[PDB]
Amino acid sequence: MLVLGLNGNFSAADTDVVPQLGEVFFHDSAASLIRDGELVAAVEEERLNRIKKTTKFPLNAVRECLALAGARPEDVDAVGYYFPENHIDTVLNHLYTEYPRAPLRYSRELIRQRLKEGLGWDLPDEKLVYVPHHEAHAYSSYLHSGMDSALVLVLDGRGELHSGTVYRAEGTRLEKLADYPVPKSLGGLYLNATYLLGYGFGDEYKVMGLAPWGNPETYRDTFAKLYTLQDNGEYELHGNIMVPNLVSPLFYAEGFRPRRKGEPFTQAHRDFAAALQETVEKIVLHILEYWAKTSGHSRLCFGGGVAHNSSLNGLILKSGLFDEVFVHPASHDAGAGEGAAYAAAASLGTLERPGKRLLSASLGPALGGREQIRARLADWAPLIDVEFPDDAVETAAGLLAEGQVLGWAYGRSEFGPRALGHRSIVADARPEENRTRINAMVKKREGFRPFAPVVTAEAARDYFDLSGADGNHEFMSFVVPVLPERRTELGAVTHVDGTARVQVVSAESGERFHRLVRRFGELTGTPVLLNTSFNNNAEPIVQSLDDVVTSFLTTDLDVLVVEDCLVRGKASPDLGVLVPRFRPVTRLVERRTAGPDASAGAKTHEIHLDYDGGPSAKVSPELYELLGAVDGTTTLGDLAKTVGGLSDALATEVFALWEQRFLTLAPAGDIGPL
Amino acid sequence: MLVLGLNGNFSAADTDVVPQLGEVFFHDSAASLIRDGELVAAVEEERLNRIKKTTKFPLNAVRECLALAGARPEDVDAVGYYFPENHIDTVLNHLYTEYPRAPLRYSRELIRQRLKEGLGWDLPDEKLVYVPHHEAHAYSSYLHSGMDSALVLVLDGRGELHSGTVYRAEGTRLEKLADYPVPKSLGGLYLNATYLLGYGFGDEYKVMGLAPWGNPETYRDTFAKLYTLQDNGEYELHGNIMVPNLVSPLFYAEGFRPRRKGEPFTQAHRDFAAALQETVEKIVLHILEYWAKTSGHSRLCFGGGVAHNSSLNGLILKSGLFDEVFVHPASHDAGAGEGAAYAAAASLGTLERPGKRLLSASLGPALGGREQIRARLADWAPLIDVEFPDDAVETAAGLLAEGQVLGWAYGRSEFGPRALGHRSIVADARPEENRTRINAMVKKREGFRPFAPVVTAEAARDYFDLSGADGNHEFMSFVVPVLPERRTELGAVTHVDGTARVQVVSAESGERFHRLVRRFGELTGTPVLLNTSFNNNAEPIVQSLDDVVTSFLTTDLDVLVVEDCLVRGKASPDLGVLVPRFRPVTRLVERRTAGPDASAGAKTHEIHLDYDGGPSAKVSPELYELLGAVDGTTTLGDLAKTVGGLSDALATEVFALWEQRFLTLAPAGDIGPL
Ligand SMILES: COc1cc2cc(c1Cl)NC(=O)C[C@H](O)/C(C)=C/[C@H](C)[C@@H](O[C@](N)(O)OP(=O)(O)OC[C@H]1O[C@@H](n3cnc4c(N)ncnc43)[C@H](O)[C@@H]1O)CC(=O)[C@H](OC)/C=C/C=C(\C)C2
Ligand SMILES: COc1cc2cc(c1Cl)NC(=O)C[C@H](O)/C(C)=C/[C@H](C)[C@@H](OC(N)=O)CC(=O)[C@H](OC)/C=C/C=C(\C)C2
Ligand SMILES: Nc1ncnc2c1ncn2[C@@H]1O[C@H](COP(=O)(O)O)[C@@H](O)[C@H]1O
Ligand SMILES: [Fe+3]
Ligand SMILES: [Fe+3]
Repeated sequence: MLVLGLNGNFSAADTDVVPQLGEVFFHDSAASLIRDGELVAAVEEERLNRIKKTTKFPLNAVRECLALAGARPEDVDAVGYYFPENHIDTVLNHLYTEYPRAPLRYSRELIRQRLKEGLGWDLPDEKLVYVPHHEAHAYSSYLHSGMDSALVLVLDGRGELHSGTVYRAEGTRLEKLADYPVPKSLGGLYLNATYLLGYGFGDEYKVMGLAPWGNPETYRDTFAKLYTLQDNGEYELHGNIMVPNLVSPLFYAEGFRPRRKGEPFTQAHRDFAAALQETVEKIVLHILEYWAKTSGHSRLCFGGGVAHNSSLNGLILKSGLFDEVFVHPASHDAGAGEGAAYAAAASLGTLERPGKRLLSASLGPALGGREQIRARLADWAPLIDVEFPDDAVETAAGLLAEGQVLGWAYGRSEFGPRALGHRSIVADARPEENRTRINAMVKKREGFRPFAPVVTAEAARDYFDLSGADGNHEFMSFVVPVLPERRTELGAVTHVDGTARVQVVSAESGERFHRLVRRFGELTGTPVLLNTSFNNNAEPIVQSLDDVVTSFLTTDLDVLVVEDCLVRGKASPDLGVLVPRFRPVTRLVERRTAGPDASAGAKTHEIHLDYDGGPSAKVSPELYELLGAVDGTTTLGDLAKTVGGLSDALATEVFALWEQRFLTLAPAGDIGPL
Repeated sequence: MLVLGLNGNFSAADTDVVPQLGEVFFHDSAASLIRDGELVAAVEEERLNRIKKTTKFPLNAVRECLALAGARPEDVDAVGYYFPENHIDTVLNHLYTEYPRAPLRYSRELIRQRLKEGLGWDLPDEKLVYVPHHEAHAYSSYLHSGMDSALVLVLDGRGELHSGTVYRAEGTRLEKLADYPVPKSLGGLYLNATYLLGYGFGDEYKVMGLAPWGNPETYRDTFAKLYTLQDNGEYELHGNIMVPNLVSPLFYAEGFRPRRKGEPFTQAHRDFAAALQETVEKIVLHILEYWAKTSGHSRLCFGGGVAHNSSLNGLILKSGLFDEVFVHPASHDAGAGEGAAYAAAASLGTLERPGKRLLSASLGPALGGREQIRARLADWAPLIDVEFPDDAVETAAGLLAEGQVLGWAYGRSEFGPRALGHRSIVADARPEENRTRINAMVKKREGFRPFAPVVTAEAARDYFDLSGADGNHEFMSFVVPVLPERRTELGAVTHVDGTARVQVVSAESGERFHRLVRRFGELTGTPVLLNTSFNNNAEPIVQSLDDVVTSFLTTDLDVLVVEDCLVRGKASPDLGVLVPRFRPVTRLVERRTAGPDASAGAKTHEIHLDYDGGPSAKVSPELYELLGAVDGTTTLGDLAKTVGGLSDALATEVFALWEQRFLTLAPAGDIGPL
């Protein structure tokens, strides 16, 4: 029994179903493969097309999933989609009324077109199953819990009719208990408030991280105007008819001005975040307290995008409402896609289920075999120096104790937003200066941002306060207090309020990552490491070996440990041996506006990526003429000939374009099949 | 007292407040001037910046209005803006939260800045008066009716808080009787339905045009699901949580699918438009039946953009609910901008009321003086031939009876959407072929819509059924039955139901134009002409002299009468003397897209207009090189020399671009200070 789990929109690699399709119209595209109830493969399309939280159809991810499972498309019994058919089709239909050129292709046609043109797979109509959205979330969250009965809570932006559903799960049966309509959405509330801090969709956990720096008292009475707790677990949010945003009109009237990009985070900003955080905590806990005592369950599964609010999860844990809590590593809409497969397998036959609580998120493609990895690292030889230690884990521990910041890339990539020892960046967790530098030099982001620790399972309760319910900590789902006599020891990973979004790694969770953390602690006294996602500010988590090295070279990381190979930057790297390649979304433009006295303006030259919210950059005329000659095979050095050779001026410009990922730079060839 | 009335957004000429600012965000920019209670001058900014229904700050409109009154900016006693401050500032705030790079400038600052920069006008805060939107509409509609008391009804898409408001008006006193909340919007219902017909904002008149071709019984039980008539002149529209459109989800669920660009109108589309129109007729007559009885009033003013529904107005006339009915020539938001002037004067000093009933929309800038116009037509010599008849109206009547189709440009331009004898295209109205001949050829549009008759006040009732109430017909506000006997006589101007959007011209509403239609009737026994707006498919009604000549040369009209001059296109006109200039929104682009095997793809060259819904055209490499060298002074022929001279190929390419108004082409210099 082999079932595919789908979610996302239906856009091709180089265009969107409608021009400039908005970034929130079916986001976080992914594919999941379940076999005999076990999740054997899952990857988000963002990892393969390098567009954070992409809406494009997860074609690549279906191809990679089938590969990991050793299956051909003809082997797939059923395909599940994470939304009912009428609903996605009504929203497609709306987009078409706004774009009269766009042909009327609805989701069934478009799914079948993409699979057949992209994989040579005529999918039979009888094998395509559409699924209620919060039902898909529920299966995902609950089946992987290792629990045979639980209260299941789903909160996200919105399914087809509800912003929240409450379920009773017993064995493999889900039974709806309650639902909350769309205009009461808490993910809608959080995203609306996020826009006031100069952020956008995808940034909600940055706002979460800012919250502890603020005082929730300043704006408590203001947020109080926007919601009302009612009897028997109910609540309302209070809308307006001015703008499609629940928060900004009231705050404007009270003198709050939205932050601008580039501007610092004032104390009123920090307090806004703090009150918003408190608001959602008050509502969800109000919900949960009710349905805890009403349904009689002592175990909770929390899912939906809101369950990535690890601060909220830490409060649920410490509330005494439950004895166990479980959160899926992908509780946002990629997880809903996985659950759509369970639900599809349920409607065509009986539901085979996992036999154990999900402990590892390490479910995407791998980096490659030993010999193809050595072969590809030889292709980067003009740019990198490679050592091959006897015991790479032992070496890396030593380098981490010496204050090196390491890139760490092993095995299959993590499903979901957190990195957990397979696409990580790690450093000594003890020096407070490691927070300030890794924020400013490495990940190149805001100074208030916290960093998450990983601790061995054996030493966890030596450092953190895991008391209360038993939560799963293999995926940094819970914010947890650092024990007060440890907060100075752990300067980098102890947040401003003495909490940390902790990861407890074990031999069973991640044998190798646990070996590294164990040895570091043998060497230093402190079995705890800083562990942040391996990606710069312009890309999702690195996936392939070429992704890893590109990110290593364009980030200020000291050394890279990839599959037992020690990689370091060469002194004088040779950029010219790299082969430029346009992304399907790369565009080159020469533009002239109007000028003085109705003249033509002076030429300018930009490179930009053709999706909603994609970056832009001015380029020099020499670089513009170079990039126009890109054939995907000529190296950068021979391309530069046509503009008088790769000057140092040109290399630096290319390099900065490379950092922002406007086009692929990587040696000739590729690593090959895996 | 001198009061300026403003409406529209705050964008400058070349950019918008936020990038690609939606075309519905405070549209139909305009400026009006009142002095001692009289409307001295009013021009929509669309005529001056040449963008249909523009949202941009009406700076040119204000320069034109001040000069028309012989006034410095400093002379003005108050400025009135057609929306409350906190509402426009809350919408601006919402735009700013979605574009975190936009500086936080709200309306009071933006208004002062556009005036300080654009007119050197240091506007003191004391003088800026924001106005309730539906109050603005009502003042405009009622003070020009020449009525001394009336029931005032405003229906539009929405103001700050309502979509419909009912007023009692006595002299200068406005008293509010009733409101209808935003989600009951009939403008909204209408505009929603228009998107299902392949059309968009500003195409509502076309949907009205199509509805008689259709049978409302088909989709009548369907629309009945979307609304309910309730007691006491109340109605409910029934929404949905699927999409921001009232109509599309339910119609998708029954198999109605929207038409696409360039698709012919099917019988389903025809019937849809018929049921839509019947519905808003039902609801609006249900509102009016109640408020006519409850207020007891015999007179009705009607305003807000829904009042530009000529067919609905005709049902109000033919209902026996009122004696008089009045509709202002600019009942859409440009009229709310004038009414904002009046309300500012009332809030400050006292409100001086306009003398009599408005009879003439001729309120814009004029073409120029006889010496100026003659001189500028001399600059146009390489392209036209000019006769100076002794009696132009006399000659023009002859050609009309001979069968020529005439451009007719006199005096000041009409305020509001209808051309009424000052920027018109006139023709014999008797031959049915004249429909397709003028629509589907010279103006290059669509021919399902009949044309509009202008009849003399004297013969008016010998041709049309003006019975029922006493409506004002000086602005084509009412659709009325064509008398059955004259139906065959008037083939060009009579619909499938026998009705006609009637202009009734009198010696007092417009002298020159009355003489013209009388004389034509003495020469033919039919004192009815066809009257359409002087504009092709890519422009609003022409304004300037150069506007009028440009439009004549890029359409297939036979003759042009402009201020007693008879203008025809030369045998071989010399394009090369024209000086091309960029419009502030013109962009010239060389694009390269992604290509096969990750290469740099296709080098296309494009000209486009940078605004929401602006046209785009591909250009040849030679045009690209030519256009990029436009400097605002050098002629087209001299510019063409840098690419081998103005071939017939290039001149056709350039001409086709001129038809679509990507550029200004006109002789060197201007007409001068008008
Ligand atoms: C993302 O962010 C937001 C999004 C939205 C709202 C908001 C935000 Cl923040 N929030 C806000 O607050 C908006 C603010 O308020 C505003 C822009 C107000 C503008 C000034 C106002 O336009 C007015 N005042 O209605 O203009 P008017 O000329 O008098 O009439 C025009 C009407 O008349 C009908 N109509 C004409 N001709 C005929 C005929 N021949 N037959 C039958 N119907 C006809 C037309 O069909 C049309 O509906 C509102 C309006 O309608 C817009 O649609 C044009 C609404 C569009 C809906 C939205 C933008 C969703
Ligand atoms: C202009 O057209 C619109 C606009 C809007 C709504 C709709 C339509 Cl048509 N109507 C819909 O039905 C949208 C549909 O359901 C979608 C896209 C569901 C996705 C999978 C949601 O993803 C989840 N599961 O959270 C996305 C969100 O909620 C998101 O916040 C991330 C908030 C979005 C608010 C929006 C997009 C306002
Ligand atoms: N850390 C967070 N806190 C609160 N809400 C969040 C958080 N992350 C995502 N969301 C909301 O979850 C919604 C998306 O959920 P989903 O459909 O599962 O992808 C959006 O409304 C997000 O704003
Ligand atoms: Fe969801
Ligand atoms: Fe209006």
